[PDB]
Amino acid sequence: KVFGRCELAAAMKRHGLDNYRGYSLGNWVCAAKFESNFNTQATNRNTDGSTDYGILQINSRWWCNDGRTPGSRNLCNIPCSALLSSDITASVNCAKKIVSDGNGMNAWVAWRNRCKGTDVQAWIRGCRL
Ligand SMILES: [Cl-]
Ligand code: NA
Repeated sequence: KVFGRCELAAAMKRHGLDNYRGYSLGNWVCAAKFESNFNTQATNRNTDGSTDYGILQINSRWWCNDGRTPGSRNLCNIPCSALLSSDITASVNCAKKIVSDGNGMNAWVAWRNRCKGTDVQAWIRGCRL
């Protein structure tokens, strides 16, 4: 599923991301935009052989199991494929664990490089929330 901006803002809000560990909703929408262009089915491979999955590009090296990342961890206890669902629940729940691990949203490179320090509220402007 390719989410619209406000559609996604509302789904994330419903799933408890607004102000989760101090990150306003705009932060999450912005990250999703630049990580996956709002596409739940996004996948990208990394040099180390790991793969990033879903709307928030969660990495198989530590968070999910894809059966092809030797030596990896599965800290969200889920198959990576679950992160590709049109239902963002698994992605959100795992993201909550990631953002809570000490490094905040810096775990998401696109967030750090394209959202951090910007006017992220612009991403939810005009949306009915
Ligand atoms: Cl933080
Ligand atoms: Na893994």
